[PDB]
Amino acid sequence: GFKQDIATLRGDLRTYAQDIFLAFLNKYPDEKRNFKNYVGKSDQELKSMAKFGDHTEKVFNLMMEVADRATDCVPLASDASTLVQMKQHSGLTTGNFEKLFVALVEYMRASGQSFDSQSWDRFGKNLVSALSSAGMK
Ligand code: FDE
Ligand SMILES: Oc1ccc(Br)cc1
Repeated sequence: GFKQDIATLRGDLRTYAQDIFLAFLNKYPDEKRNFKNYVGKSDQELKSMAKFGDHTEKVFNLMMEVADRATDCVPLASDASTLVQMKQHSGLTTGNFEKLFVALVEYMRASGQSFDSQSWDRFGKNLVSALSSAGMK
């Protein structure tokens, strides 16, 4: 289930991070506006960009840590607040997290693997709720 999915994703975190994040940017093209120099790039051009690989892996590592400290797909309120208060990232919004998790769930459902896609959908809605409660716009 969910805990095993954290283990699967981490075992190839760079590749899963990139492919899920590309699914997200392709499903919601306006999301590239928030990232310097992503606009007008193909998937392969983005993969060439040092900060794309580095930043996307750091996004997914943080989401795997929050996921790992969650109970029944409910993250720690204290993790939501540390996220809202992260240096730089003042412009983060819950809607863009709504969309990242929609993309993640559709990726898992299309995978040939026994990901607990319903648990990640729950976790997404619970992280969004928690970020909102913690004062994210
Ligand atoms: C969702 C999310 C999550 C996250 C996470 C993270 C971690 C763990 C870490 C990090 C980092 C970072 N960011 Fe991060 N993140 C995000 C997002 C983001 C955005 C939108 C931005 C902006 C970009 C530009 O264009 O500027 C960022 C941003 C960012 C930054 C800036 C600078 C560079 O390098 O490029 C940094 C450093 N981020 N990060
Ligand atoms: O505002 C946001 C932009 C990108 C992500 Br991923 C999450 C929030």
